[PDB]
Amino acid sequence: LPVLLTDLKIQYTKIFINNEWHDSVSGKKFPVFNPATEEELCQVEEGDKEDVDKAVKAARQAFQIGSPWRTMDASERGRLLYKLADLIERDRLLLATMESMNGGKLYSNAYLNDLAGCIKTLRYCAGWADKIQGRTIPIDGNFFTYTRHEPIGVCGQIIPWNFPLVMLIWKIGPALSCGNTVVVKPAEQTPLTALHVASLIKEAGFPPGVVNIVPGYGPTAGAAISSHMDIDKVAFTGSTEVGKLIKEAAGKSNLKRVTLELGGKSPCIVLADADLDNAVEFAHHGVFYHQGQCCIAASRIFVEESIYDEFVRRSVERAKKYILGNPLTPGVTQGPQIDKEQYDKILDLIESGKKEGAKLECGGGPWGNKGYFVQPTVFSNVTDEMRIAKEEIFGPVQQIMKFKSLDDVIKRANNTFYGLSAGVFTKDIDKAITISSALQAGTVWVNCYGVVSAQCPFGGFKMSGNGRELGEYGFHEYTEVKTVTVKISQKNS
Amino acid sequence: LPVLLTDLKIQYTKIFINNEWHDSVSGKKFPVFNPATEEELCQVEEGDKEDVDKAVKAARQAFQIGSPWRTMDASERGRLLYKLADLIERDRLLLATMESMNGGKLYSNAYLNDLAGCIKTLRYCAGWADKIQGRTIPIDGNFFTYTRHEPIGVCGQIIPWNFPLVMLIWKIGPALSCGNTVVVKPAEQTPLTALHVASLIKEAGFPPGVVNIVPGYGPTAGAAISSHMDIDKVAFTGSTEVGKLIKEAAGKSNLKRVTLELGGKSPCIVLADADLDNAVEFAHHGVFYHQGQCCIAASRIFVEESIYDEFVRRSVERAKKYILGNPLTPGVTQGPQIDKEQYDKILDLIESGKKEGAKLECGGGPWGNKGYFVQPTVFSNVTDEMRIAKEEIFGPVQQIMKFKSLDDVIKRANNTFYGLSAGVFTKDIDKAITISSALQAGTVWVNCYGVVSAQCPFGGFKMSGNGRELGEYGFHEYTEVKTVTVKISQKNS
Amino acid sequence: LPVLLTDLKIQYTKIFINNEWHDSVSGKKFPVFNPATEEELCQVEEGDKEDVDKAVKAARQAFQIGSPWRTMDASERGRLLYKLADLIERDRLLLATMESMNGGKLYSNAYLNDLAGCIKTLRYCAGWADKIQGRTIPIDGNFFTYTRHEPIGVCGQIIPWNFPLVMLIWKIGPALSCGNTVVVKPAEQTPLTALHVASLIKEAGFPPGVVNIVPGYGPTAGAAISSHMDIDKVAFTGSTEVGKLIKEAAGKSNLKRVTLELGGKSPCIVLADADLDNAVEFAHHGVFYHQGQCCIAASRIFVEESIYDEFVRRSVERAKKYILGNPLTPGVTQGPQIDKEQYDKILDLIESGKKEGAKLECGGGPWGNKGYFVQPTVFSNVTDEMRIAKEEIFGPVQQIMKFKSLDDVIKRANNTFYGLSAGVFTKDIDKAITISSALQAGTVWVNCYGVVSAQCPFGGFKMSGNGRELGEYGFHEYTEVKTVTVKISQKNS
Amino acid sequence: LPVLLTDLKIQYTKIFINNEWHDSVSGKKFPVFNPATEEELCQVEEGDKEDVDKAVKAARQAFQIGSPWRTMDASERGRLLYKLADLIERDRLLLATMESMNGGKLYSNAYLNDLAGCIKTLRYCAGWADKIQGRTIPIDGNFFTYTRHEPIGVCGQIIPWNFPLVMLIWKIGPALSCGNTVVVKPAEQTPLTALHVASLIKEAGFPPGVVNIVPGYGPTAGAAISSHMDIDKVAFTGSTEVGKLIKEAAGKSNLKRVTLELGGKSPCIVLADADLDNAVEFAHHGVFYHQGQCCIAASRIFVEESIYDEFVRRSVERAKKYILGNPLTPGVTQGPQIDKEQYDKILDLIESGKKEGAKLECGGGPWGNKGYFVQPTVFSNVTDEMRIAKEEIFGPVQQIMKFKSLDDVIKRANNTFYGLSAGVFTKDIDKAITISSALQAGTVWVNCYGVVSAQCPFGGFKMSGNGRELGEYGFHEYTEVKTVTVKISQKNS
Ligand SMILES: [Cl-]
Ligand SMILES: [Cl-]
Ligand SMILES: [Cl-]
Ligand SMILES: [Cl-]
Repeated sequence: LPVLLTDLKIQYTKIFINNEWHDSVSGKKFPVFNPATEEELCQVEEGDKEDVDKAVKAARQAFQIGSPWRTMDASERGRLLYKLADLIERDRLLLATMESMNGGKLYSNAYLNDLAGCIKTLRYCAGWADKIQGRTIPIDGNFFTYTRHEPIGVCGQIIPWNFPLVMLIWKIGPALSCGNTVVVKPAEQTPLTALHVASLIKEAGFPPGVVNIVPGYGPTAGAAISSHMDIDKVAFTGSTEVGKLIKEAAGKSNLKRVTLELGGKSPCIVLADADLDNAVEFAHHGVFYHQGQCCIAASRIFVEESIYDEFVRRSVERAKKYILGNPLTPGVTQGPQIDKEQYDKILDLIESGKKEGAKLECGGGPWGNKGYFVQPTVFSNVTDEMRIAKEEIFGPVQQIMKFKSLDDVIKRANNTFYGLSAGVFTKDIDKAITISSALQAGTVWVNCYGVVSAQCPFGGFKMSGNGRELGEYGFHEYTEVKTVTVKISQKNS
Repeated sequence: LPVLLTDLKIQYTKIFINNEWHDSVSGKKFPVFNPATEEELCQVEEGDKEDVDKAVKAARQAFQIGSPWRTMDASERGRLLYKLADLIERDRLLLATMESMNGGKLYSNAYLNDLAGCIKTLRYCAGWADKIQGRTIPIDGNFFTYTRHEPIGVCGQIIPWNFPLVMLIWKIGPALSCGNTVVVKPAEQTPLTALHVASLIKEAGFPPGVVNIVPGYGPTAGAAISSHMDIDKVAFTGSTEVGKLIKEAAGKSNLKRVTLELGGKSPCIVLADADLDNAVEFAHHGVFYHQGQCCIAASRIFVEESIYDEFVRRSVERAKKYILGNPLTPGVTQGPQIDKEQYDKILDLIESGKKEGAKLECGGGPWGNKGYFVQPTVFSNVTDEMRIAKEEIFGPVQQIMKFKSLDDVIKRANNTFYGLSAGVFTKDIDKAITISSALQAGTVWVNCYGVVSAQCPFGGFKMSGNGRELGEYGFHEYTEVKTVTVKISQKNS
Repeated sequence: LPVLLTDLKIQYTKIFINNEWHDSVSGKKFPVFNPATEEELCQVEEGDKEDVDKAVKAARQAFQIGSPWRTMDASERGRLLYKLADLIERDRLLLATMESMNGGKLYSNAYLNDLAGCIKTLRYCAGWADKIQGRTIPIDGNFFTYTRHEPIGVCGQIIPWNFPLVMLIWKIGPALSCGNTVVVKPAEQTPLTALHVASLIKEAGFPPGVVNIVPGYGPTAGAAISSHMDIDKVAFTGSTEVGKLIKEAAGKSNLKRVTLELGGKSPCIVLADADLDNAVEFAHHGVFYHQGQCCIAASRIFVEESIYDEFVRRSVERAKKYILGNPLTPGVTQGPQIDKEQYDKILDLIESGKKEGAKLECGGGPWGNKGYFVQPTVFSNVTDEMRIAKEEIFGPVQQIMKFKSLDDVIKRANNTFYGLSAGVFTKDIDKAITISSALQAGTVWVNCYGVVSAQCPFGGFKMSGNGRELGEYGFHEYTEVKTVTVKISQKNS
Repeated sequence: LPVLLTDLKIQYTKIFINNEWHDSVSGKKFPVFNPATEEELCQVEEGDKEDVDKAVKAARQAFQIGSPWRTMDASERGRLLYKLADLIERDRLLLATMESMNGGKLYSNAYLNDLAGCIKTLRYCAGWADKIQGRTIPIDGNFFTYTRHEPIGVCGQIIPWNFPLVMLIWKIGPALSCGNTVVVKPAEQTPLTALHVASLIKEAGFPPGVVNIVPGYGPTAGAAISSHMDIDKVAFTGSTEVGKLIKEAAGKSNLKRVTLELGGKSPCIVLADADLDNAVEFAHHGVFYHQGQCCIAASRIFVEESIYDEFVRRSVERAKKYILGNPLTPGVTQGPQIDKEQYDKILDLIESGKKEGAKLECGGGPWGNKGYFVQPTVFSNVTDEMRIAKEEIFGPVQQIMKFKSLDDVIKRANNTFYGLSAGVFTKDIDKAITISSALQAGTVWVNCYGVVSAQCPFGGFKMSGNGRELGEYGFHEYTEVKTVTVKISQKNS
């Protein structure tokens, strides 16, 4: 684990349109903070409806038939993505520092697990550019029919604060591989890594207006993207609550395509026959990764009666080993929550857990005089009606529940409006396949948890989302299928 | 062309739930009319929110893990669809009579071209059932990853009045092939063919609750489907206006998946070098098919200056050969419009054409003392700002425009919020491929028009729709992709 | 299980070319026998090089550009295959009687498991006809590129005697779905079911010369097919020995495509943790199905030391329950071997087992005064150097071996030139995936054996074959991929 | 076009096994010559059966389950191929010099068109590594079925002399992307570029024994590869004559998989309506590229009567503009033939052309006192029975034929045992699609010729080959499809 040997100087703070840096139309700026110390890092230009309109006009111009981006070979789009990957790899130390410092993310994890996922996912997306293929079709009658997988057009992409750099590349990588142009709105909490990457898109040599990055607030710049009459598709990751507003505003405007990656209340099911140490470690890392600020957090762990007491005991032993502090300091194993709103929501939900009669095993309160830190918390004897079993906490809070009947636990696991992910722990082949078939969740891990890679599609059932990201399947939602049917004199097979 | 040798008796008039016939919860009924004579055909049970709730509970029960529909082999779902196709083939005379009598559709076309498309599309969909495959994925790390293409769940399907039986099978065929259960709402104008087909689903031997058909009105039963908290996906075909309300209500409720097939203002481009008789006949059949009540109607025909006068002349000759009357009577070549609302809208738009200074060449008025008949109408010298060049008419009204520059005409062809289809007429290979690449339309025909078959995907760009129906690609929107990742000791390639 | 209420009269005995019945050019005939009674059933026309030349000329004429078979829609090829399936279903009683009577196959199995597999596989193949698609390709430069999946041409298909009707449909079903024409050579032992099916191809209404069936001997008619200068592809199932001669003669003639499905020496591996009764029953049915005359026969069963004695004991109990006799008689549970050559080879190998020091547990000799019956035989304490552990027996002879180390048993399982199939019996998820990855075999069953269905590809590694039959993947070997690259003025993505 | 500013020193001359340099077992060496000057360049180690056996043992060891090559992630195989591409890009000057100097290839073309194709194809193949996917299958019964696309094993690859570096990467790129190990035998005329690339495979960091390169002669080392009992697949490009021996020896040994890319006698068809200057230039470059030493050489150009005389005239004008000499010297536009055997064969065929009564238009003889140079030659009034219209010349010799009827010319175009490629020149959409459908050729160019790119499959019909290289489709022949079927308690859709 190497480290940045100079204190970080932030450089890129402006709106990025046509490969140039712009002040806001209003002239307004907004502050960005470090959540470990609550002190200002810099001022960033505040985009609004007028700035989004300028970015969309630039993206539409770069998408015109006969433009550089539309005329270059599919393989050359790939080359630009692979070139950008090499530049992200070059700037890995300073991007991981900026991610840790701005996002409150453990530095070790930002360097070894977020930036490695950024580089790997970009390289994977580069590889698809010239392998996106349509079909030739043996239609009835004297016709020759084929499909083009065309790009859709201008794609509006709203990035969340929990994985700012990883989620930026999960959106722009497929969008640009398929040949779209993008208007990106990074989260108000975390604009800084997206603007550094804009500087690298210019350096990699993308044509101007292919990538535009407009920082700003959700109700202003985000609503402007969702309601715009010339954006063809909107991708949003964030709260289920705002997801509903994005899909509403797409209907009311121009029936733009909507993909959503939203909250979860993801179950683990640990059967009597499971390797108990393997299940304790994966369900633990499942919930406590990045201070529980993961959509896939393993927030409901159901354990069979016979091993329940031993599971809880070993879970609590593991949760009492954390060292809280600034996530840039060596030895620190848990950083802060992102902001006051999230911190308040987490402590409010912990208080309902205690009050509604869950057993607090450890933690259960704040830590420190500055920074938004929550002690890692474990609740046992949780029941399905409690707020901590129904609502996404998005904090370091583990819920452990008891079951006896496998039919019953799958009913309880599925009794939610969420459906992003699930974990099943068993030694048995039949149980692995039948429980993974029965759970209404987009990702099932068996005997592991939180294993996410570029080659696999990822996304929610039910109110956890619409559509899928990455893998073969994820590139479908950034193309538009065009059928071409040509009359010919006589068809021959 | 055989004919039904007995006058039609209508039998199935009720709500279809769990393979049984139900009265409405309210007790209410609504009338169904013949649009050629304006006389009542029968009374049909009026479904509302209470009837949709009962149908969705039946569909959810039939979709439960361990149910008959979920446990039967993929090949057996196929067998039931192929069996249903054979029963539709058996009842082809009485279904085509009912389609003609209720929908105002020429009998020849209902028998030879709608019922043949119904049978062919069902047989095609049957064939996909056991060939829908997921992926095994070479993920990084010591894991085995695969995808299931699972069914989504309960699918709400709202059928339009223009192609009642064809659009019913385009929706239920893919939905049932992929293993979903369905709640169908046929159009208030045209419920009768959908309820006959419900009787054949029961006879084919589908498990109860797999198909439920709730007739009723759009603002009541249709809004109940779009806003329901336990419908997983809604498919709608109809006006762009109602499409916007369906996608809005999906956002506000449960982020259900939304596919839309909406209006068009579809261009033909006829170049100087085109086979002129071939282009006149296809652009003519393109606009006048089923009294212009096609989403793909060729409602803007752009013709190069040098051949423009000859095109208009030959077009008008062709349009003056029609014989209006009851669409069941032999020799009749144009039937009525569906209802008074549509008839009024068409005559109102024809009046704007005359007033705004388009040249009326023929027709331009109503016909007859009963039935909603419009004379087939041709306008020449149409300009892009006129109401008849901007708004979907959905009537027998042809617009013919002039151009000189190919760059310019593609700009004008693309200057619309619609984008369902386009036709290009040329002898030149370069022009066929480059114009089909440049037009922002989901289907391009070259040297033909209106050629639609089960093997090809069909759907809109822009406000003409979201997603695609039929072909390989159309089945993607009735599956939910589930990733399963299993930890293993050591991976080997 | 219904039965044919009349004694069978054989009708179709001639060469089938251009939908007409031909005598042999030589005038020669050959006898066909019942292997349960060794008495002649009928005389069949003996095809040779002159008869194959006539069939190939008819198949080439039916494959010409502009012919009925080449001009009909892909969906219509499908319709003819689905129509043929319905006629096979109609003649199921008499085809299963003919299969049992001529092939020595248990009637129950011929009716309930071979004819059901014939009908199911044909219906599956029908479904692919209009879904075989090529690609549109985003090639570098100003070009439009696509692929056609064309048919290859005239396909020579040599059918074995062990599954005469099932293997006929596994060959003609994919070949005709992809639009090829066929020259079929059924096995000299078993021509009768193939000629009945020829009568049904004529009745279904295939164009003449699309299917031609030339009965005869392997060294004459079979060698004529493999060496012919105008056959584009040869498919052969049979002995590894003749497989080598077919692929040699394809090289020496016209580099025709060769697919081979050949012998096996297929292992089961039964781990200590396996459900022992489930493993005994599946490994038993695995080896004794159709008197061991299966390429996939489970002819080497490796059992972990700790459960070995109990496995052998329960295996021998199961093998002593068989009732030998005519396979048409109710209650009979084992029929005869096909002919004297096979019968002699089986008894010769049983004698090596005894002599080389394997422990005979039961059987080990002939049965009866007529018919080619072998007692069901079990050998325990078999070692890897014995002839019965190295050579394909193709008779009712089970070998049971001991192991202690899992690393070691997979080495021993893979130490063969064969590689058609394998079975793994375990409760453990890790062991199922890692052992299936490590075994060099085309089909792995886990916790079952001999489960073969139309939706899955099937075929050998190593000397058990080249290429694959059925599933998506199997249709690749009956198409020829044609790339078409067209110059265009400017490409746009 | 940069140039190498130092005279080339050759370094790598030995057999490459396990990432180390070996002398031949025999101790024997063979000379390598420059064909422009006929002088020796160096001595290279002569591999035989003993050296191939050592390489295959190393390749089998590197392919063992649990080895570094088998355990590394699919994405890491990709990374090694992309790393190798960057090292080939670094050594582009010295590889293009070595290609020109050893192969007799124009330096401009070796640098700008062969090394660019090498780099582009490797980068494309890298991109497939982690996107090669099998299937999950909805099989009948209570089973879970999937496929692995496994690597086949040890792949023997015989490279021709005409495109030594390009054809090396077309073979090793797909083979290594799919995870196979390789034993390469470069052509005896041209070993030097393959051994330089071996040095770069070691440097890129491939595990030892994954790539082994054994230079030597065709009858010794090539026959050893084709007959070896532990090579799983053999790929050969070269003469149709040797192709037949390779496929024969695969049958007689171990039924190893055989892919062949062989000769052609490729037609162009130029219709009356074609852009004549575009057709003259592409048919010219089609035949004269790399001194006609292309399998796809446009060796039969059929021109419609009305434009025939003008075509021949403009063709001869173009062919008289060449400047012969050493292919490293600036300004030179045609290099030598490869060796004396090829040179003699070309002059012998030119003499038959004159004698059998073709009209010699230009050239028709040797040039120079050293080097194997042939004057660029044009024949008009060629008929289908002449040796120059039937036999592959593999020299700079253009044949131009007359036709009147389009039905007739396609018959004549198809009347050959060859079928690698074809060119069609027309302005008409119908003619482009119908003539490309009718020609029995693996690649059809329309209005261009010789356009070959990594994204497209390439390969022959008939005796021009078995199987396909590059594109999606080409990777199928370097995987082995393994079906895995697992018994489960109850299946749910
Ligand atoms: Cl998928
Ligand atoms: Cl598609
Ligand atoms: Cl497969
Ligand atoms: Cl392909």
